[PDB]
Amino acid sequence: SMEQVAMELRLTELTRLLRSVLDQLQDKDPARIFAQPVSLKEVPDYLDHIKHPMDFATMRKRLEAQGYKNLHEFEEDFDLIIDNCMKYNARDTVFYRAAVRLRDQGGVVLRQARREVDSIGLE
Ligand SMILES: CNc1cc2c(cc1[N+](=O)[O-])n(C)c(=O)n2C
Repeated sequence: SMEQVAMELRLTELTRLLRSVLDQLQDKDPARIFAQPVSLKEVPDYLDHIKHPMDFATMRKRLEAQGYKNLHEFEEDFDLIIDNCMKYNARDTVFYRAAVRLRDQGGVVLRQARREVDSIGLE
């Protein structure tokens, strides 16, 4: 149906916007601390602590499968990256502090993204 095609176009447009957002967020992580899943070789007990691991590569895979239906779902995964890190690592660590900085700098990007999704009507 034409309605189905229209819905699919909207999702493709949302995916394009979220791709730009993801690239911008990842730019705020120049150390690439959040680029890949936390290694279970370097951190053997990680899954005893963190029940829902997340990272930018995993988000990008979901993104390109058009697996984010709205901005909220995308933000939930971004928040997991940050929140997991601030639980596993102590305040004095380079890991915790990277998550704080990514959260702060990312908030700016996500604030305008919400405005764009609403205004253009992508969900
Ligand atoms: C980039 N590498 C990395 C990233 C981590 C991490 C451990 C490593 N590691 O290599 O051992 N932990 C515990 C963590 O929370 N993050 C975000």
